[PDB]
Amino acid sequence: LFEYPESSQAARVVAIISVFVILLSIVIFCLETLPEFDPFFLIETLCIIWFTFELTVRFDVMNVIDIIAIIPYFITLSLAILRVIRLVRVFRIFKLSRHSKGLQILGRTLKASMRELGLLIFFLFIGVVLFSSAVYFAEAGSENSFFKSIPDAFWWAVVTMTTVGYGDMTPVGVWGKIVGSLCAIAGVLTIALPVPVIVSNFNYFYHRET
Amino acid sequence: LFEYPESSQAARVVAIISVFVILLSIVIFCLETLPEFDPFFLIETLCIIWFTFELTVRFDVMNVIDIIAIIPYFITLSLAILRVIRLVRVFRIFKLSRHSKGLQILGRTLKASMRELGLLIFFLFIGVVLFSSAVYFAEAGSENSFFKSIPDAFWWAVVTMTTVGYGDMTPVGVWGKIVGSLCAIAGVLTIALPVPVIVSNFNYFYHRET
Amino acid sequence: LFEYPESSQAARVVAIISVFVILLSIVIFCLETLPEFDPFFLIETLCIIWFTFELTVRFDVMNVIDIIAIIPYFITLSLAILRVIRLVRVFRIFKLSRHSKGLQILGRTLKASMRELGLLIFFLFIGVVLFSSAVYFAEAGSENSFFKSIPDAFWWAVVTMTTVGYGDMTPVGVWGKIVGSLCAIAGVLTIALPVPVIVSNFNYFYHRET
Amino acid sequence: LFEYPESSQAARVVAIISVFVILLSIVIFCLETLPEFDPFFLIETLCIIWFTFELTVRFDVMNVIDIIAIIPYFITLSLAILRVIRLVRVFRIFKLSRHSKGLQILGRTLKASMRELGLLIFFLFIGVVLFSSAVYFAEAGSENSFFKSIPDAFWWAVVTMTTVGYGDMTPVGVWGKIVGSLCAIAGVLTIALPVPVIVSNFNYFYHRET
Amino acid sequence: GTMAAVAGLYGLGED
Ligand SMILES: [K+]
Ligand SMILES: [K+]
Repeated sequence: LFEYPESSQAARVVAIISVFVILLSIVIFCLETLPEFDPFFLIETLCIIWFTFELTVRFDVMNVIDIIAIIPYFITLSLAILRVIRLVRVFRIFKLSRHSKGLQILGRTLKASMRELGLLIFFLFIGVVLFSSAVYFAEAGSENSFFKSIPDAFWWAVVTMTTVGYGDMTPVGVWGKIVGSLCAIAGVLTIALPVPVIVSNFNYFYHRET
Repeated sequence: LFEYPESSQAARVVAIISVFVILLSIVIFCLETLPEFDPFFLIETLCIIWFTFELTVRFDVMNVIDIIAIIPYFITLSLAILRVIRLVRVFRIFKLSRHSKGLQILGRTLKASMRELGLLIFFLFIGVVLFSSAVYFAEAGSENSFFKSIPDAFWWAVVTMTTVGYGDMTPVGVWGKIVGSLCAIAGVLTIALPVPVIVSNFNYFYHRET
Repeated sequence: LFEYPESSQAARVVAIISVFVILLSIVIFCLETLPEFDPFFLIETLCIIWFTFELTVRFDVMNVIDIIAIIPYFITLSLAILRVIRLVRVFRIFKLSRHSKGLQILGRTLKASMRELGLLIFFLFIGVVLFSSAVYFAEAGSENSFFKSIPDAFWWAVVTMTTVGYGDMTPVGVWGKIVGSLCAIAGVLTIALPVPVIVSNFNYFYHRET
Repeated sequence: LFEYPESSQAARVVAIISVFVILLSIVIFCLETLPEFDPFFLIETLCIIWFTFELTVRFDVMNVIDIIAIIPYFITLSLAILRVIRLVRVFRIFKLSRHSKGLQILGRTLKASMRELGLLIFFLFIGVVLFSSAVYFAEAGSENSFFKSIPDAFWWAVVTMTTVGYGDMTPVGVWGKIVGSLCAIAGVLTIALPVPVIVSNFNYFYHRET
Repeated sequence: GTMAAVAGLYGLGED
């Protein structure tokens, strides 16, 4: 048989069934985590049974995603590894890439621009270390310093360079505010540079799709 | 008559009267909601009379907006349905599109790139689910965890992915701050990719307008 | 005379003196507002004498700025009009445009793209009114509603559309957070449309001057 | 010798050793600042011995960075100068530029675009002064003013112009919120204007290096 | 983006 990869009149209903099952599994995940809540386990078992059935029908990276989606359930049959498997259960969301034409374009854009992504993470790491050390040593003299240590300032440097915002910020001297202004400017610039190459690769793969 | 569709032969008086009545209705809406406050109903009835007269003399999406602008006033003549009709009264603001040549360019841009908006909402959905699950499972081990559940973290993931800012963020461990840094960078990238196609569509329609 | 426009050698030192006097007047302004504080008035009178001497040597918008720079000092020789004149004293900072070759490029960019700036302010007004009405009617049913009225929500809609961040946001229901996410994404899309035309013309003017 | 500046099979060993030593020095910095903490001084002495050996073997700007990386260690062998030297110790992070081909592209982009960087800092200074004085005089009439002085408003104007977010903003009147909305719009426009030439210079150097 | 700040590079929009 092996009609699944092709999209025929009898196959498109199978694709709709797979997309609905994936969305139902994601919903069961986000709902079973809720404080108000066995009945979820039955739906999760049905979803994993459909997943294993599709994988056996197909038995690249999408196959690795199909395997990773099923692995955590079979593992369940210190505490940190249990929380890690409960977290890696989320990877079921990536099976939408099998059906989504646009998500594959994003994956090809990421594979085609790993160097720019590494350059972006490098610039963020350099700016974070620099502005964290600067704001900490600016605050070192004041009594009851806002930043206990340079690593403590990493979160403030990250939220400032990305223009997310640290929220409350008042208990800070003039030098810390000057370093924060420079941090915001430099973070806007460093975020602004690698991005256009990635946007160009995405637009290229997208228009190649059409 | 049929003077309304063309703004010519001294029909500009009718167009300025329509724009003034629309702005007056919007102001009456925003002031009627004020805590300090019958006379507002009189001005609202006058604006509705002008709207229904313009529509009945005029007799596409613009006619649908002209109908929706006047339906809620007549519907008034579960409390949630009352709140919904009071909210849908706002749609009078879209009557300006008939007079604003630039707003129609925005409507043509939104129509030409519906796939772009869908891809953008899809990327935000995937990123919100992923980073919410990550930050929640990172916070699960702490006492008095800041995030009661994955759905509870959806708002934090949205405000971080868009670089709006969650505000206060202290009661969070190192792993949550790491996930938040990754969330800010990934939101930067995910909102940086579909948008330029929409900008190109808007720039093309704007140059076509002149 | 008339060496001021055509800078040469002796006319160059006059330009550096004018720039120093302008910066000194701005510093005297920002220091005169300080809580810790006659001596400031003497430096202000000296800067006003230099400004009036340059203006009388001069005898377009540049002369208008030169007039506005000295008007408040001579007006001083309800309380709200006094606060307004103390505010309009700040316009001395625009005297730098005569010496800053880049600031004139910014002024030509603003004059050459007024239609785009107005279209941007229009889109912001539309989005602010719409999302403010939405978030208010979403919060109306909750006890101790966060938003007393739609106008009260205008500041939240403005900081969300521009992604500045409202700060603490917890006392809000699910519908208000949904409207806030939609407001954030729509704010990305609105501001990011008009802007490229203002860049294109700014870049044109800049490189033409180059 | 001069074995360092080639790509010989022995040379990659020395390159990876220098990169690991630079990263270990940055780590020793960031952990020696920690509240929980001689053993760090031994690793610092080893990193400085390696840096001085690399410098004495090597013997522009790169040599100046290599000098600055080792100067603070030998300086130790008012308190404010001690804080300044402890801060300038961070410059070891810039030794990575010798190995990172992308960091040199960033340095060439900065050297080649000093003029627009100065224009951007100029626009930020102008907008900060203007909006700070505006929000201060708008808030001057309220009892218990949120802004004690125009300089006190500089941090708010900076975080708003860059859309980082001041945090809580409620104790402010209508006029201050209006000035804040204008500040957010103008800051987005003034930040966006000079970036694109910097991005174009960066992509030019990145493709010339390709 | 918001402050992702795309620098265009879509052929300047071809206009
Ligand atoms: K932002
Ligand atoms: K923000």
